[PDB]
Amino acid sequence: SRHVVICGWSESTLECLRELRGSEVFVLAEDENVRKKVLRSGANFVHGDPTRVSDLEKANVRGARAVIVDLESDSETIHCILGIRKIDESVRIIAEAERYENIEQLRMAGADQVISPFVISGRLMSRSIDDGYEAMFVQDVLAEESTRRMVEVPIPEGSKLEGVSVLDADIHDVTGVIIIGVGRGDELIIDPPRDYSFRAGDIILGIGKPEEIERLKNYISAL
Ligand SMILES: [Ba+2]
Ligand SMILES: [Ba+2]
Ligand SMILES: [Ba+2]
Ligand SMILES: [Ba+2]
Repeated sequence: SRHVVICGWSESTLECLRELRGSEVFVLAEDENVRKKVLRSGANFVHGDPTRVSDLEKANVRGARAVIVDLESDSETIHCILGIRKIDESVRIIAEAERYENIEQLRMAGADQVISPFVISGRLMSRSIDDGYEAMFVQDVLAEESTRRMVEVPIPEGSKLEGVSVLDADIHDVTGVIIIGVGRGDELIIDPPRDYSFRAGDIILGIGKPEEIERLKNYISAL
């Protein structure tokens, strides 16, 4: 119920374990060099072929909290996702796509969230030739968290901000957090209009220093 299955092993999935409890994580892989590394990392190892439905079942993908898929090829990545969806239609699947062409192929396979790090890396490479300021921000906010970080803060039922305009909310002046967007119902609205009214269940996506984030957390609370 709480457990997370990881199909494949890479520096990404390793970094994924940084923020996850390790005894809740089952890593599904065939290779024995991977087994040593998984155990060394304090996570659980399940021997099998992630492109095989039989082994996917054995990994208890059925009731999983989420399944993370990064395999050696976008081909294997796509086949693993297809196999999961034969087992559980509703299970949350997060997958890493290597080639841009295949991002949409991962979605049509049932990936709930796709991440394409080579596409991101490549853009930043070419764009950092003449001006490196976009890359500096990405490194600080999305990687190292030197100063600030992105944050998703949910809006509770008893929230003082319910129904309030984003202009009247003035989240930047109060909190200090730059508001990127607000999502709900698996739909992300970026840079909402001034007349936008907050609803409960809405999630606020923003960027800010640690203190600025606590103030945003504080600002959204019981009436
Ligand atoms: Ba890969
Ligand atoms: Ba091969
Ligand atoms: Ba320059
Ligand atoms: Ba850190």
